[PDB]
Amino acid sequence: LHKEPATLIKAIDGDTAKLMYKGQPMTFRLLLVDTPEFNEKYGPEASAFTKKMVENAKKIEVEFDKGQRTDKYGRGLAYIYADGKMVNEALVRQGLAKVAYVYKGNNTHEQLLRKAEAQAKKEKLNIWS
Ligand SMILES: Cc1cn([C@H]2C[C@H](OP(=O)(O)O)[C@@H](COP(=O)(O)O)O2)c(=O)[nH]c1=O
Ligand SMILES: [Ca+2]
Repeated sequence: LHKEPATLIKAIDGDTAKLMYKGQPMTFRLLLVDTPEFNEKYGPEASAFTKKMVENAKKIEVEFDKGQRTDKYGRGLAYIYADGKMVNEALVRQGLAKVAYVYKGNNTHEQLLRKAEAQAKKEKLNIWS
């Protein structure tokens, strides 16, 4: 896989954000994770985590997997990096997202994220508390 440039347009919630990519606005959904919705437990905490991460970054990048690049809603499906740190992984490592929606052919970072989840679950962080 390879990282490509994008810029933040607006934070949305724990696992979506509006980015400019190839000069067009798109809503991206984070591959291989699920955050709570804003109205659910840990929802606001996930939204705040992702917001801080993407807003404070000097450089946002998107990394598509080998499969579908957009979902049925027209959302971009990617791994999002903030100054080189993967947001997807960070959320899971903090117990603010579960590994989820692991579809065949877009699952390159699955075992990275499952290792993060195991460590969050050992620490009883957040969703795992
Ligand atoms: C993360 C992801 C979600 N989706 C679809 C599956 C779910 O369909 P349904 O809307 O029918 O439940 C939805 C979950 O996204 P949200 O967690 O943002 O709701 O997005 C994909 O198709 N591919 C993906 O990689
Ligand atoms: Ca969600």
